[PDB]
Amino acid sequence: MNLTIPFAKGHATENDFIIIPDEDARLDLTPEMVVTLCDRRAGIGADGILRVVKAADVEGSTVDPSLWFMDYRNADGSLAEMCGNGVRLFAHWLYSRGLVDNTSFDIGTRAGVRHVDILQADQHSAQVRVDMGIPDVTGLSTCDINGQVFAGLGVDMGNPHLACVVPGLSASALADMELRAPTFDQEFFPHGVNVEIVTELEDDAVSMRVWERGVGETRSCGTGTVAAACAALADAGLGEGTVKVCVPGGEVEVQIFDDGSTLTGPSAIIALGEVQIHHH
Amino acid sequence: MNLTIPFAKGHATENDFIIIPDEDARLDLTPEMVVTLCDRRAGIGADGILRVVKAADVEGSTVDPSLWFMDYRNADGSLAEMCGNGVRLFAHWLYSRGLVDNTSFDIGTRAGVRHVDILQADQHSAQVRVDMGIPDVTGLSTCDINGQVFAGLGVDMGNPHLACVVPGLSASALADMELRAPTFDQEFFPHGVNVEIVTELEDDAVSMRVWERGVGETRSCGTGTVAAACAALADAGLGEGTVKVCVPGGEVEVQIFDDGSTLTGPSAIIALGEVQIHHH
Ligand SMILES: N[C@H](CCC[C@H](N)C(=O)O)C(=O)O
Ligand SMILES: N[C@H](CCC[C@H](N)C(=O)O)C(=O)O
Repeated sequence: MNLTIPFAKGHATENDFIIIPDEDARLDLTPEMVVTLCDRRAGIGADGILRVVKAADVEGSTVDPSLWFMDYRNADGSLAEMCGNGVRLFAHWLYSRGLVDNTSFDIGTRAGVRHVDILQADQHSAQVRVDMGIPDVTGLSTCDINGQVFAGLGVDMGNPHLACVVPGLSASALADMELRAPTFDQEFFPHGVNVEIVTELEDDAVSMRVWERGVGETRSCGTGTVAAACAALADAGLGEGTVKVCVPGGEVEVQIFDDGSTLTGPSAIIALGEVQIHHH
Repeated sequence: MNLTIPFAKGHATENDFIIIPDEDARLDLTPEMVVTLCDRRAGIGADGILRVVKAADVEGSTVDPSLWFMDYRNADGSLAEMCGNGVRLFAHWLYSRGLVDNTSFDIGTRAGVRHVDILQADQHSAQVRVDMGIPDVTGLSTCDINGQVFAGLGVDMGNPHLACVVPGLSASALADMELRAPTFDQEFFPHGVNVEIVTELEDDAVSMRVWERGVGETRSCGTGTVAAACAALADAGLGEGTVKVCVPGGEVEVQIFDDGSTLTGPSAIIALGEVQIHHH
C-alpha cells in the first residue's frame, strides 16, 4: 500500500534536495521513508529533503507560527538544525511559486529564524543571500581522515563544524585527497559533526571539500562554507572579510562581520513530479 | 535555453533508468545531455536511459519498423547493444501504459529482436520474462581488479561479458571485496566489457557483483546475470540449467537451454514528472 507524493527536485551548488510541499501537514515522513526517497536507485536520490510546511504545524518549533518552515532531513533520516544550501533552494521555491510575495523575507528553521534576500530569480534559477547569524567559534579540536590528523576550529552555525585549514595545501592536492568518514573527539562533538578541509586564504578565495554528518561527501555545504571562511580568515589573522569559497559544485561568497554573516549563492529547480513509496 | 522533458523513473533489481517517451522521435539526446540527466545532483540520476521510440525512427536499426524500440544509453552517454534489466522495465512501461495489448510481444534492441512475457503487472510493479537468445561463449580471458587477477568466460549476450567464477569465494567474502574499474585484454575486448565476479554454483544459486561498462558498479546487470549463470554452470560441468543469481539489488532466475536462454525478474516504476536541461 503505497503513497503518492508530489515533489520537486533541485540543488544549490550541486547539494541536492527533494522538496515535498506539505502545507496540510500530512507528510511528516518517517526516517525510513526519507532514506528510501533519498536512495537514487530505489527512490529518487538526494543529499536530503526539504519539506515545506508552516511553523504552526512543525513539531518542536517555537518560531512565529505564521512563517514557512524548512523541515530539513538528511539522507540517512537524521534531522539537522540548519541547512545553508537548503535555505537558498527553499527560498527559491517559495518565491518562484508565489507562496511569498516579497524578495525579502523570514524563514523558520530548527536553529530559529533566518532572513533571506532574493537577488535574482526565474522558474529555474536564482541567486539568494542568507543572513546566517553569528559564527560562534566553539574552541579547537582535531580529526583523523584516513590515518592523517588535521587541526580545526569548532564552529556552531546552527549545526556543528570542524573547519580544518591545511597549511600548504593546493587546490589540486585537495581535489586529489581521498576521503573517508573522519573520526573526531566525541566529547567535543557529542552529536556528530560536519568536517571541512580547507586551503589557506589567497586572492580572497579558498577551496573546500566536506564530509557532511548524515550524508557523506557532498558537492557543497553552505553552513560549512561559512565555517570554512571563518577558519581561513582566522588563519590569515583577520576576523572580518569577504571570501569566495570554492566547492566541487561551484562557488559561493561568504561575508563575515562581527555583528553577523551572510552566504550568497545560486540555486536551481530541476524537476517536478510524483513519486511512489511503501508504508510498512 | 532549456528543454522540458516528460519522463518516468524506474528500476529493475535496483539497476535504474530514466524513461523518456518519444514516439515523435524528437529527443535523440546527445551524449552530454544523457550525462547531465543521469547525474543525480545536476539532473535526476540513473544507471542509464530508455528512450521509447518506434523502430521506424531509430538510426541504424533495421528491425521491423512497426515495433517499439528500446533506445538504451549508458550513464556516460555511451550506447550499448542490449540491456536485460532495461528490457524488463521497458516492457513493464509499454504494457502498463497500454502502448501494447498483449502480455506477450516483441521489442527491438540494438542486438535485434527480443521477445518478452509479462507474468505479473500493476501500475507500479511487474515480473517479466525475457527471451535472451543463445549465450555465445567467446573464449577465455582474464582481468585484474585492484592488483588481483581472475580468469573468466567471454560471453556475448548482445554485449560483451567476462564472467569470472571464483573458486572458494563466499557470498560474504564477495560483499566485502572492494572494486575498482578492472583492466582487461583489449585485443579480446576491443570495445570494453562488462565484468561479473561470481560464486560457484550451490543449491542452484550464485551470487554476483558487476562492473558495468559505461557505468561502474550497479546493483544488478541482467545480461551479466545470464553470463554469470553460464559460467557457473560450466564450472560445475553442466550446460543446461536453471540458476538463481543474487545481486546486490535482488534476485533473478536465469534459465539456460541449448536452443536459448531466459531471464526472469522484477521491475518497478517509481516516479513520473518533467525535467529541465540545457542545450548549449
Ligand atoms: N548541506 C547542508 C548541511 C546539512 C547539515 C547536515 N549534514 C548536518 O548538520 O548533519 C548545508 O547547506 O549547510
Ligand atoms: N544493466 C544492463 C547492462 C547495460 C550494458 C552496458 N553497461 C554495456 O554493455 O556497456 C543490463 O541489464 O544488462
